[PDB]
Amino acid sequence: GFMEEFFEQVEEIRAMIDKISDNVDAVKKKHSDILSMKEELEELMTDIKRTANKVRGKLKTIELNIEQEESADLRIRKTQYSTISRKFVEVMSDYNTTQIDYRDRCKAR
Repeated sequence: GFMEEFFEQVEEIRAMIDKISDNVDAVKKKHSDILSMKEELEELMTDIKRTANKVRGKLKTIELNIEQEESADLRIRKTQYSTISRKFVEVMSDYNTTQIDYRDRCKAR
């Protein structure tokens, strides 16, 4: 039952990753309105830091199980580990922008 499980675990990292993406989207609007609540923002930003790290771990578990177990049910995992993993760096890149260099930057072309 290593493979039936490995999906339920992946679909967890998956729906976690949406919670965190759905989240950046509120720390996007909410943050803007401010620039033009103070608590609502610091809360959102903390889930995203934490819930990320949860995900960053459920990933090492996977990275590591694959690695040690190095088939066809394998070749699936290694793939999913990459997909999942990318959609993470995507949500986490997206966010890393939203904050640092202000929403709506006017700076030239």
